[PDB]
Amino acid sequence: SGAIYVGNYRVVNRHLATHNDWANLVWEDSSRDLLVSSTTAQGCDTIARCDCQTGVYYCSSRRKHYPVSFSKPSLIFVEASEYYPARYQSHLMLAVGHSEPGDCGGILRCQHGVVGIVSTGGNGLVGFADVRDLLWLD
Ligand SMILES: CCCSc1cccc(OC)c1NC(=O)N1CCC[C@H](C(N)=O)C1
Ligand SMILES: [Zn+2]
Repeated sequence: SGAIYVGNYRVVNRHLATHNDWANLVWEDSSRDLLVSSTTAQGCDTIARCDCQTGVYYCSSRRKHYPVSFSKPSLIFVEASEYYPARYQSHLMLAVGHSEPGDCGGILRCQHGVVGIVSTGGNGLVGFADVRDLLWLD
């Protein structure tokens, strides 16, 4: 679990959005596993506007932050799960690092701010949904 709170927006993994997120929907994209909902209070986060490929992410299954080198946002095949059919997920960045089901929503940050959130993983990999191209969040 986890979310980004910026301005009057809450960014979450689309597959973990709540009834409240859908009732206050701003934008969603199943191909990116992202959903943004509106909030009444001002958020705590700021968004990176950069091309960093190194950063640090929070891994809830280890209660720890890990440094990572991650690929540029791209279209990557993601196998079927209880949440989605087998498909290509766009704007996804992969890295070698631990992750397991439950780690989605953990934030990835570089020196400039929030880069994205954990969205996929497996066998020593962790995938992050990029949010740096969503300029309207600011
Ligand atoms: C219960 C799923 C076990 S596979 C796994 C194994 C290790 C880490 C994992 O995520 C952090 C995952 N989970 C996973 O990749 N997805 C399941 C939820 C929806 C994700 C998506 N964006 O399509 C894909
Ligand atoms: Zn950066």
